[PDB]
Amino acid sequence: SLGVTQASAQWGVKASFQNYIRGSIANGSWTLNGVGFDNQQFQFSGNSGAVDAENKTGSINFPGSIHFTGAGGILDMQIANIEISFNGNSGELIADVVSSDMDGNSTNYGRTVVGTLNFSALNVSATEASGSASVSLSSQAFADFYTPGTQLDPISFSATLG
Amino acid sequence: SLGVTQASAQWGVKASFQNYIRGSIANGSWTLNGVGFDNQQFQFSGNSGAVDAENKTGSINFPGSIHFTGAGGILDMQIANIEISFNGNSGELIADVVSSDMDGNSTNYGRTVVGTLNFSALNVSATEASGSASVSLSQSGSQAFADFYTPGTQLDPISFSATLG
Repeated sequence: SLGVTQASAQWGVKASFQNYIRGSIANGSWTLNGVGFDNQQFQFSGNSGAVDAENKTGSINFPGSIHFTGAGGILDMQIANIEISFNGNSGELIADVVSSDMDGNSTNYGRTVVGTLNFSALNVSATEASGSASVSLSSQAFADFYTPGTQLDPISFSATLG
Repeated sequence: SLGVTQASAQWGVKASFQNYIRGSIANGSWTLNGVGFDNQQFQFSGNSGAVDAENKTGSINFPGSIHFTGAGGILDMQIANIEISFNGNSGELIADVVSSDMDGNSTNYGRTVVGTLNFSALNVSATEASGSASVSLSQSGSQAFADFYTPGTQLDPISFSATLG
């Protein structure tokens, strides 16, 4: 039986963090009202909004609510009455936000910008409007060596006009 | 300005909830005592252990500790004094573990088997022992992470090299 003179070892962390991040959403609870889910995306239907075709600006509003409680109780958030606001190829996703805190207290923030929109596609005619975007949470590159990278959160819409 | 006759939208939502949690890890805090970090991996250093080169069994000891606290203090975990044991192509990753639950309660699990090891490379001679293994969460390891992840969950892989005397 031989003694160890010198030894080294190497062990990562980003896969455990990924497990924690994915686990928190997957083991969580959802309550949906007036909203669907398909193709890994929540699904909205509306009949409301205004679109400026000249400046290519508009707002499309949708009824319906989503209430999420993360695994354990860590994140607890309701999002309702989403609005997609666009001005050219940039925009905002706005909604009624309610969130609960450490010890069960629920705070209503009213209309809140959920996130900012980067449009890869945006079309507006006299009869239709549509777009495709990424939702960015409104630099953490220093954490890239131990934190898994962010995931694209897609958003898209089509509207008939009148 | 034209009215909206009807409209549809699609929105992932789940990615943004994951990105929110990712932001709390990124804004967390690390305390490293006698452990380095490079190539996205914690770096352990030791001068302690024993290896039976005939039977290819061994135990390699490493001092030092790692402590993480996510922003908000909900994720809170400390691992110290890790030990890699092997027998054949199998083995155990052992460590002193302290962890918090969701409610801020700290629990000292003491010295426990964090995961079982399955070696993809394990070379042993009279002068050196080295190896690389995947890490599967044990049952006692699963309790020590406040039952976040089911037993058998894959952690990051681990590798080591040791000179013998």
